[PDB]
Parts: sequence; structure tokens; C-alpha cells
Amino acid sequence: MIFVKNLASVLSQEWSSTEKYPGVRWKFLIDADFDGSSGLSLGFAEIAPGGDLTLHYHSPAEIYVVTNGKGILNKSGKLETIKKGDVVYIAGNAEHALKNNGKETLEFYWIFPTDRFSEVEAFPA
Amino acid sequence: MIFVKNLASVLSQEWSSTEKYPGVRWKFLIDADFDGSSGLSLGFAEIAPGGDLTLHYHSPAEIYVVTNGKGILNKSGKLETIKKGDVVYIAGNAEHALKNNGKETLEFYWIFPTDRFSEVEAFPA
Ligand SMILES: C[SH](C)CCC(=O)O
Ligand SMILES: C[SH](C)CCC(=O)O
Ligand SMILES: [Mn+2]
Ligand SMILES: [Mn+2]
Repeated sequence: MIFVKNLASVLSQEWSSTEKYPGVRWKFLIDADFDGSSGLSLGFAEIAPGGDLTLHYHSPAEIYVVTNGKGILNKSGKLETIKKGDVVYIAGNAEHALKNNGKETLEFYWIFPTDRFSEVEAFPA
Repeated sequence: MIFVKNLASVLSQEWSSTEKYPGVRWKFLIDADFDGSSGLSLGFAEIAPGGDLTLHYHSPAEIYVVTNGKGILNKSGKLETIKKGDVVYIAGNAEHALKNNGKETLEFYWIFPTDRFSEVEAFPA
């Protein structure tokens, strides 16, 4: 199949969040648990000011596509600023974090080379 | 490795194009041939007004993330307009095309679950 999604497409899907990531919420836009797509999966995340996608890692490589705001990417200990217009590559099992130190919402898509988000087990650093 | 890319980062890289796709050009932002990265690869593409990413297919699944402009996505014969903020899922081997019928540049990222772009074999449909 071929399909098109945007935030409006997933209006009926509630935002997801977890205690370990303060100020972060997300929705699944391309995901086998919702769509029967496979091979790649994609979500959309918002990080509120002060929010932190806490240091973690997981087996699959990952890409972030930053679409709004600015933040601080923790590259396994080395900090680098990121902003709208950036893409980020995270090698499999590399520890990474994303902090929103700005006043605007930090927004990005993530992509995994998996059918679904639930196949990706996130381990804390 | 973990790294960040944007258009500024790849200024030194020349735009790629082929007579196969008039009015289309691209750069590689996350790609084994440039970065030694693996698992996922990503490029940035532009389609000029009247440009056509001609109907084609390839083995791996693909995602588009539209960052600007508007286009007509050909979903194996069923057309749908896409615009900034849309993401597109294309199943492996599904026939797809992307035409820019608008006045502004159609810009998007593409993502493959492959180490590099050059290993993807596209066939005209
Ligand atoms: C935004 S979350 C649903 C997890 C993000 C990540 O693991 O990089
Ligand atoms: C922008 S191109 C380098 C081809 C992308 C695609 O396979 O749809
Ligand atoms: Mn991650
Ligand atoms: Mn394609």
C-alpha cells in the first residue's frame, strides 16, 4: 500500500508519553500497530520547553528529522545543538538524548528501520 | 557514530541529478557512501515546477517527508495531493511517482531502510 499521513490524520490517536521522558509526547504516523506498513516506521514527537528525551539506546539505527524549535543533542556524551532543518543519524546502540533548552516547542519525526515502534526496546544509559 | 546534517553541512557536495528525472535534484545527508552509516539512509530532494519523479518502483520500503511546496503523489494509479507537513509511506515494490504541479519548489526528504542510496535499484513502471 501507499498512504499519506499528517498530524490531522491521527487526531483520534491520543498523545503517548512516559514518566522517564519528562515533557515529551508523541504519536505514531507510520507504524504496523496502526497501519500494516512495514520496513520503516515513523512517529512525530513534541518536547516542551525544559523537556528531555532522556539518555537511552536501542538496537536499531534511528533518524531524527527536526521540524521546529531547537534543542541539545547528547551524542553519547558530546553535546551538539540542533534546530529546525537538521536531520540526525543515531547508530544502533549509541547512547543519545535530546533536551529542549529553548522557549518554543521542539518538534521532530523519528524513523526506525522496523515495522513498528513496539519492536524497539529502549534501554536507559 | 552520531551526527547532524543540514543543507549547510553538505554545501561541498554537488547536487545529483539524472536525465531519468527532469527537474529533480538531490543531495545525500545520511548515507554509507558519505558517512559510513548503516541501517537507514536519507536524502534531500527538490522537484522544480513541472518536474516529475517518474512512476517507478524498488524493493525496499520508502518514506517521504515533505518540507515545502505541494505535489501530486501517484499511488499506483490513484493520485493524491501532498504538501508541507505530510509524510508518505511507500510499500516495497509499490509503483509511485511525484509531480510538482505548483509554482514553488517541492522539497522533501526520502528515507530507505538501506545503508546507502546507491544500492537501491529503481525500475520505471
Ligand atoms: C519520541 S519516543 C516515542 C522515543 C524516541 C527515541 O527513541 O529516539
Ligand atoms: C529523489 S531520488 C534520488 C529517488 C527517490 C525515490 O526512490 O523515490
Ligand atoms: Mn532513540
Ligand atoms: Mn522511490
